[PDB]
Amino acid sequence: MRIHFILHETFEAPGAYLAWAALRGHDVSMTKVYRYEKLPKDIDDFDMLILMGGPQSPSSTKKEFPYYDAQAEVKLIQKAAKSEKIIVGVCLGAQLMGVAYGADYLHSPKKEIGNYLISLTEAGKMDSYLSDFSDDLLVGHWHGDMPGLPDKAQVLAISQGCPRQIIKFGPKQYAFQCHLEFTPELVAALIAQEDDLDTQSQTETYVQTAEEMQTFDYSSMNQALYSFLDRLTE
Repeated sequence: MRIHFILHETFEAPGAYLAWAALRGHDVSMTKVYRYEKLPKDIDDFDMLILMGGPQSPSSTKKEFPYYDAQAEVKLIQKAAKSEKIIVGVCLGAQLMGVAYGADYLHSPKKEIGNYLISLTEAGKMDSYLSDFSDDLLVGHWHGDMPGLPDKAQVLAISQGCPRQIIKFGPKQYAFQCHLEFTPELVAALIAQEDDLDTQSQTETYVQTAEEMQTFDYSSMNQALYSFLDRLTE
């Protein structure tokens, strides 16, 4: 019901997570750390915590991003977990969850930017909250890194480029390295930020073109996401 977002840049938007939260009638708050907004001090003001992506890494320094405090975000995840809050972390958000749960983050075998299949693991095929995901699904991607896997965490999905797409850290604490929340306008903003998506498009296996991404139809990923959030919170 009270859902709090942590946002790390204008181009790392909540997209469909926010839309879902609006349609289902939930009570949204946000922290826009890039606006030097202060992280919540109490886990008491929210029921669920969704941390979105970001150009930073979990180890980025305040000399690079003077408003960003990865340590504080990690502690906030741990406080939240320790009270059995629902948590979801996306790209950078998924990597801070890794750190919070005892594993440091890694570089991805392949970097991925565009819309690619992810594929359920065995553990994935057994997760209640993913019932509405076909075994293979085309979803969004925009990373170079991926999350640490602590021993108690399960991988629920992989792609060809990256072996850790979705991870279950806890009974109600999930991480998506990939982006199901994309829409054409979010993807517009990401393209505007990307230096040389052109060159990377041919030089690299798993980078698509501005045109490929921009024309793509995102309604199925949004919709798969909705089924996950609905199930996670029911």
